[PDB]
Amino acid sequence: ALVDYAGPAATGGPVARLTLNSPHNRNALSSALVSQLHQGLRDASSDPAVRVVVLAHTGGTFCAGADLSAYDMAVERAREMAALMRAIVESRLPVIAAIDGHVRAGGFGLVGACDIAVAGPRSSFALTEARIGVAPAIISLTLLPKLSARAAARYYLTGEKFDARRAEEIGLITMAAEDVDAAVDQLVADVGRGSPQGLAASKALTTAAVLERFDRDAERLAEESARLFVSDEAREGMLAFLEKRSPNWTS
Amino acid sequence: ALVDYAGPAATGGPVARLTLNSPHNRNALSSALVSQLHQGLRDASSDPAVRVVVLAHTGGTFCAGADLSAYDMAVERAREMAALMRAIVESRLPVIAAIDGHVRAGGFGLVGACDIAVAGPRSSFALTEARIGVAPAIISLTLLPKLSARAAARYYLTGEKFDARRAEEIGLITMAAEDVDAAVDQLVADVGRGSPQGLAASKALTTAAVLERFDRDAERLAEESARLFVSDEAREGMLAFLEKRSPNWTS
Amino acid sequence: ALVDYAGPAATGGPVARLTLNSPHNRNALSSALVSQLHQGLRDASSDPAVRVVVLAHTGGTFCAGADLSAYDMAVERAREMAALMRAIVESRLPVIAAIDGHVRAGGFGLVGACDIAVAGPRSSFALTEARIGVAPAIISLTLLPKLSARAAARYYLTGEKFDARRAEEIGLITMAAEDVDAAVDQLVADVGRGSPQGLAASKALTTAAVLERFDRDAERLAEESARLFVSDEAREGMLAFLEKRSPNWTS
Repeated sequence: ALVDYAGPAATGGPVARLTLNSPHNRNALSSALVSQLHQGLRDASSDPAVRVVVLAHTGGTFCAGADLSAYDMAVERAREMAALMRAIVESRLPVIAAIDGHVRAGGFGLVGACDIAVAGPRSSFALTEARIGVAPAIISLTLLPKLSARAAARYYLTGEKFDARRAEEIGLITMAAEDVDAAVDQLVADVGRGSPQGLAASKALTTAAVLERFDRDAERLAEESARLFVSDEAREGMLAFLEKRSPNWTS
Repeated sequence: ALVDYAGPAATGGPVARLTLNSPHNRNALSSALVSQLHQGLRDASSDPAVRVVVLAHTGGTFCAGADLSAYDMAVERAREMAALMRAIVESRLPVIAAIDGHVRAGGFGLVGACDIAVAGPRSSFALTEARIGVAPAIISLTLLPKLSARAAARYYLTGEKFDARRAEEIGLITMAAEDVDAAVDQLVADVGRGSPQGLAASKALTTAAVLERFDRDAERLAEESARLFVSDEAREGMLAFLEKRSPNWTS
Repeated sequence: ALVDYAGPAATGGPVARLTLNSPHNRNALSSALVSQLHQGLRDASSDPAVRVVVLAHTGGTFCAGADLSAYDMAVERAREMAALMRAIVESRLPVIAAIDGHVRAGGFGLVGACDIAVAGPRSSFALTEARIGVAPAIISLTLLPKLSARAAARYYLTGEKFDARRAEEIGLITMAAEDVDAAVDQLVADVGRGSPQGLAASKALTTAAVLERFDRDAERLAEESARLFVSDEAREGMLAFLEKRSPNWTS
């Protein structure tokens, strides 16, 4: 449940690299990891020498989503997800995701939150929420303004699995790259040429609409996420996945 | 002026297929057909065994649009168009268009309304509204949030004709397929794996913005659609098409 | 600081061609040029025989942006930019950009404002605003509703330079063409087949959202554009470009 911070003295550039390092649960979104990510962004922003952040990961999974009354707990998990995403969106620093592995559930919210997102040949993406009786409610806050409408409907509904070239095609990421590290380094160079003020303002232009969306919908989507989480359809839906069988609405 | 309903016992899956079957006017949007489509969606939703709907058609035309004071009539046609589209958008069921033939005018509103839309090698699309002195007013309710801005402006203005690969490119449909039936069956399988609640909620996430658009603009767009319909430019515009000549603003 | 007007008697079609003809400052947005562009659109609209406008240019640069208390001046430049873009968006006439050369800064606002934009093999595009301590504030009014979200974030932040095929890919222009004149002539033919009323209304459908954006943000973005312009980071940022060195936040 750890996030590694590496600043300009370590990166050798005007860049902070925050690396998700929780391989035991495949980088799941534990509260500890969340708080450490928050602290990472705080430290990054606090350093006048940093002009960009890279959100990297270890292991073959970028982020698999959350880990585990029930409703209160669920609605707070949703809220913390939202708060984190918002933290990324609100930052004066452009944030670049370096992805080379699987992304599921909340992982999507993280990717959507980053201003730039690059993904490599090992990556995979699947919105199987509906398959377990729920919906990608909270992650919609950063998914819906970046995905083409057709794509969002399609993958939300089909729950099918897709690669990096597809994710680029649909707006989920900025670009598919065979060498993620190289691509991200190039991007870091270019962005790094921007002035702190210029970059903050340029980003804020692009995030104003997103933040408007948070303001209007975040609490609503948290409460729905919880209602769904506690429902019986989701119970059966999760049991079926654990028991490795098919859920009772499908055979 | 008929729509065929085929339920799970007939489809052999958790799917209802509503097939537009009005070849005499090439599947035009008569009031009867409209009411029957409404009833089809009502029956589909009413069946707990149905988790998805396919909107299919017979003949080489998916939908050619409407068939035929004048203003009152026009504004009610517009309103009925809107109501139908809204019925599709509001449904708890994901709706998939299976298209393999021509789409014109209101047909566009139907395609735009579906959550997923697949189109085959026989398909064609043209927004010739401006050519006859009118505009695609009411269909904008589902076209504008799904088409890329450049595409919408372009084809709205040029009235040029395009194919399925292009329609996929611009957001008008989800995917171009050589074998529409196969593609749609695959999609039906995948979506069908979703839970009723999960699918309804996942869809509602994607349609909230659309429905907001209906709330704000539907009546406005109906009244404009009627004003345009009754205007003299549209009269001349329609006469010219009937008389098979060029309209008086073009040679 | 001149714009050439050529009407239907000259064009030989239902088209007015406004050609940016200010090669001494590579078609920069001087107030004179701005007023003449305004007058060009006014004359175009005034001519019942005109159904479309082409915004063309001479020289290898389409538009390089603006030319040159300080704050008052900056905020008025921003406001005039906005007013011009709005003039284009509000017009009853579809406006087509014919681009074959460089586009920078405000040039982007012009391209974004046109309903249709075609660009040739000589074209280049770069948002280096952040590089000089500023942001593409005012041009966001027409850029943000037409660019894919990922693209806008990327190029706003990286300031990297891109070509016509890329600009087409991201929504900045409608289409990349090897022969711009031919492409634009074809488009002009097709649009020209539209009725004046039909075209005005069809366009207004597509611009309603844009104009809403102007209403909400234009003044805000002007004031921010000025605050940025007068800041010290932008001073250093501009000096560095003039002195041909690297700015003090980059080496």
